[PDB]
Amino acid sequence: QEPPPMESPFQREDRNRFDRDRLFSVVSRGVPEELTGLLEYLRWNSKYLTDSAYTEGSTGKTCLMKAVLNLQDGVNACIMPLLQIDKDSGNPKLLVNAQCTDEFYQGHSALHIAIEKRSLQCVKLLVENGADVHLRACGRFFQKHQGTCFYFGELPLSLAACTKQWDVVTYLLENPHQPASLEATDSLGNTVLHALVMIADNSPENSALVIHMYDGLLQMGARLCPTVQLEEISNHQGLTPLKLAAKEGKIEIFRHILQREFSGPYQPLSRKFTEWCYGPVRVSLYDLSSVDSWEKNSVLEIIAFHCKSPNRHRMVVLEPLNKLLQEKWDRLVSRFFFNFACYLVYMFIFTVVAYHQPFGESMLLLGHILILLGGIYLLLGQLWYFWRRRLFIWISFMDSYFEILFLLQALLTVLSQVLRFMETEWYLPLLVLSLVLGWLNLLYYTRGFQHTGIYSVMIQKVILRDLLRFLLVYLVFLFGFAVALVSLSRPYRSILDASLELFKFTIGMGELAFQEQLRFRGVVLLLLLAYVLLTYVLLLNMLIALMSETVNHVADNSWSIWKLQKAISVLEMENGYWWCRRKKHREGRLLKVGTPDERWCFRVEEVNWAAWEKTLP
Amino acid sequence: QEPPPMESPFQREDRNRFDRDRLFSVVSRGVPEELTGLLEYLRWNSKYLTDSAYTEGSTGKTCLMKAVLNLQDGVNACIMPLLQIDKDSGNPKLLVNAQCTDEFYQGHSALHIAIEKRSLQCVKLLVENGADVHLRACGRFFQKHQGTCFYFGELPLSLAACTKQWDVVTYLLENPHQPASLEATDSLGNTVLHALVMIADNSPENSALVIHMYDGLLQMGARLCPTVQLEEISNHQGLTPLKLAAKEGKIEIFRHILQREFSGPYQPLSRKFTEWCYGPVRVSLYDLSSVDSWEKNSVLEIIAFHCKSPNRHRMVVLEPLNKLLQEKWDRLVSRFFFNFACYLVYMFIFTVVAYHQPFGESMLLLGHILILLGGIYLLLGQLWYFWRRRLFIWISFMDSYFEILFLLQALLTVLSQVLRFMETEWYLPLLVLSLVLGWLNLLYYTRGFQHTGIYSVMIQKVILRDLLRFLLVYLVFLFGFAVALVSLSRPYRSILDASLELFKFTIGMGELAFQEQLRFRGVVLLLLLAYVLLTYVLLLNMLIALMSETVNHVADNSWSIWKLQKAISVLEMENGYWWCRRKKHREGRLLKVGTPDERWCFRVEEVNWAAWEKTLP
Repeated sequence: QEPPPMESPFQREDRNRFDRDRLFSVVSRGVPEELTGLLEYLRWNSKYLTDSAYTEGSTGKTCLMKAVLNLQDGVNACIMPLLQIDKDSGNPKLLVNAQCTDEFYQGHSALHIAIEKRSLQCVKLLVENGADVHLRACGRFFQKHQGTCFYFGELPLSLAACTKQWDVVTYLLENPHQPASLEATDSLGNTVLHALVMIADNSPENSALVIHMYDGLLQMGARLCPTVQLEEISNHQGLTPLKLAAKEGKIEIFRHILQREFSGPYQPLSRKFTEWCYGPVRVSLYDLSSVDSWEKNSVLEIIAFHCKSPNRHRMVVLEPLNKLLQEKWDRLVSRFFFNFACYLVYMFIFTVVAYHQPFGESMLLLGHILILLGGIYLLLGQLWYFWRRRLFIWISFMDSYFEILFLLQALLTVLSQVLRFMETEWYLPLLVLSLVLGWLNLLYYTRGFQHTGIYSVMIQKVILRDLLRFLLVYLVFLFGFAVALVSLSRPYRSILDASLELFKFTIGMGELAFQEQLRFRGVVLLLLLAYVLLTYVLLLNMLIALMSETVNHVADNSWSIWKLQKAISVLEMENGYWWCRRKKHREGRLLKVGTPDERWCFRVEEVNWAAWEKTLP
Repeated sequence: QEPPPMESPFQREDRNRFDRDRLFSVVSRGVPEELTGLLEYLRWNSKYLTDSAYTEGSTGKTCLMKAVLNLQDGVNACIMPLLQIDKDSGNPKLLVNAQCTDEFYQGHSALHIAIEKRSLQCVKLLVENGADVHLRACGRFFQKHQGTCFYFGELPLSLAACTKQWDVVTYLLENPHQPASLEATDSLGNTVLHALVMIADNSPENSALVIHMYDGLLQMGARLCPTVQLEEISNHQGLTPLKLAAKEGKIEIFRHILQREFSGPYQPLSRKFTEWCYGPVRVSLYDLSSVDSWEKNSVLEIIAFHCKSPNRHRMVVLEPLNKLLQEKWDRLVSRFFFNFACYLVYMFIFTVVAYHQPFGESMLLLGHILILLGGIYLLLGQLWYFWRRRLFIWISFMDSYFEILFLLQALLTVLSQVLRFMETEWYLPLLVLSLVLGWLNLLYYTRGFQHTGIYSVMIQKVILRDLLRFLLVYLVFLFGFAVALVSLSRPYRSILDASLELFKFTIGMGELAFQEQLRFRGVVLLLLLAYVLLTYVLLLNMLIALMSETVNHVADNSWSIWKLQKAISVLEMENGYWWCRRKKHREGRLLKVGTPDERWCFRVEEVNWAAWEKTLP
């Protein structure tokens, strides 16, 4: 059963000497003179305007939403006599503080709909007669999910912020009749700034509008409550608006919240400090509070193992993240090469062991013990990895795959080794399969070099999205045709003993044996020609699918995702090995910039000829 | 350890009755009235303002850079009392002539930073009280390298030129208190015009700005010192700004310095002279001083065997270079065909020798001696080539490759011939390999024809950039799979005795022999199917890599690089054979154009309907 509308000129109301529909008609018309006589009736039968009779059936909406949803040029004259009458009624459950009691509109205020109708005088009239701005609206429609809903943080002030209402925000934020506290929050736990970073998008102009609303609100907060700082207040998720806007991966609002500058007044409420400019070069101290890797939950670790959004790589390229990333990589490239050397010597010992085994006995025993210990060490490394990042396979199936190959290579080689300790055979297929998956596994380390990295990040995503599709559309029809030909032939002794020569005939080297002894030479031939034409058809469909991506690809994204994949290396690399915990090198410099304020900053030296020339007349 | 900033509002200073920090604070505020009493203290303890106490720690920067880096609307009132006080101090090491003694800012002046702050009154105040404009600043930051640096030629005047400061250039160039000589130079050896051609780029508008600054400076030089000519002054590299801008290959500034015209006054300071115009056709005498091939270091030889920049071919197409190139090619096409005939008859004799050898003895001896002498002559030709152009393989690996094929063909055929004189065999593989590399080597001569040239320049670059990548990603995994299958099979007697049928199976003609005797039929089959899928994957990655270039290619560049490759033929062809030195034909005509001036000019007849119509109203 669908939820009813909160208002209609056609769908009146359900039910789930004046009357209720009489009151609804007289408030919907806006005439204020048929309201007379109602007060004496209300005193006569001892009833309230929020009581169960005159209210709505399922939504429970009282008459004031009907009042404010009929505002002729934003004006209704009916609200004030209703407020005066209900004040004369003497009601504990205040009509001004009415909330919609439906599940779909839980706690919805008259004030919210007054904000949505954008009549500043009606909002002023509600707040001057005893409203409350701390009435959240926690219906599931008001939350964020897929479909027809609208999330804005459930607060009247936040709803005022989402709809450009500068004047209304000012008339709410400091009126002495009910102060609208800026650091109030929602039922989800988010603040108003978290609501602004939630409602954003990736378009150039909506983002700019949210930015203008955001820094207007931040200057207003700096003027109102300078003792508290709105930037670091964390939600029920424990996130700053920086961290939350990172987690939902909105590119432009992250860019503005990272780098920004306010001169003169509002100067300590910024995260960029210019040190010296000299022609085209410019050195400015960027802030790095709560973004350095030293802290427990940085923006780096959030953008590494929490975000699910394909703009993530364009998160990374912008300063000051990439400079700090390169500094960490300059610190860690030697230990990365040490891990390279460890893996290479383990691999060469494994390849030597895989040749001569089934003074030679001494080195063979050496290789046996060394591969056993290397497998156990690599397996414990993979176990501590998956203990740490538990949900990452449901974050990035298509980026955790080298970790999967590490894990399966280690477990399969130790399974082969314990099968060697067993008497039973089939240890050689497991050993050679472990060698093959390891030999293909020597491609994560190509992450280290830019020369193979730029050339190598382009393949894996586009191949894994469609090669699996091509293989699993083809295997089913190959099975069906093999069943068909083993039915008709009844070589072709078995189904797989047909599918083998069919697959090798697709390659073309491996011949398939037609039979001229049976009468059905032409039926077999025609069936095989049908196979040929359909295989060519699905092959051409794969080709067209790839020629989509060969024109849709943009080469800047390759550089972007290569730097991102270096980041996904360097966070794990910085965390260090499981068998030796790592002292975390504190980044940035502690420095006096404000007042008795003190921040960690970080210098970069950016040069841009284009902007510097554009300065030059 | 990172070098410190030269200025900060936060990072005060290291150290590596007034005080030093007191002086720094009072000059940074700009207040001029707490400066009193300092002179008596300076006379009391007998100290100078550039002495080791009041200076900076490592940078050594004195107080005047702190003064000029705090210029309120370009104005500071603190400079004059400091200059008066230091004049009263009686200091040999003059504060006005202070230089930063750091390595990173070696010899940096106060005047340079005054120029960068663009306050003409402060620069005037420094120069009127005893500055020096011949104080170069030769820090490594001030030179040109990769990273965060800024090169402008290290001179105050050159730094004034790089930042559009017309008024400041005029106030420096002729003030009678210290003349700024225009023909001064840097520590690298470059002039101001060399700095302007160094700082340029390929964009349309930055180049135009540098052009306007350049010819403004050149007219100013023509007015100031007409006895000297700024155009031909060579640096420590021995280059004109023409030659230097060629060597760094900046396309637009080369175009303007080549063709330019000034009417009325400043007429002899130009390189284009219009002879007669007639409708759409126009004949104008271009200058060719220091660009003809007769001189020792022309722009042609520089653009042939010194430039490392992929805009080089667009250097070539523009007039008057291409007309002079075509005239030289019209002079040399007959001797080019003579070399063609020599190589063809040598090849046909070689192919005849390669058939019947291991009256017939007479012609066989004839062919033996003739191939020996042809190989020795070609080898000495290649030796004199690599004696001449020593660094060209580190200039163009991807354009010297035909010369490499010439060299290897000659040395391999003479190695085969001396192996024939030896008793020992394997001379026939060397002979047939020399024949094959020669037969593929008959493609440089396709340079001569436009019909095969336009069709043939498109292949070599795009194929050599990625075919090597495809081959060397494939060989390693082929080796790994061969090791895998010789491990599992233990045919497959050897690793190469598996890789051969794997490679021929990739072609598909050459069968590979699976084995049904061993139990691991399915493991071998599954491993081979894994090989098939990965080989198809890397093949598709190659295909997508080539479909990048099939849309990125622009057909004008083919014509451009074909004319460039004709140029790289014709310079070497004009130099002549090693065994007969060549008289260099003087180009151009000696002619009277100026006053008692006399230049070599060169006529072209250019027609352009579009510009001629655009003239027509």
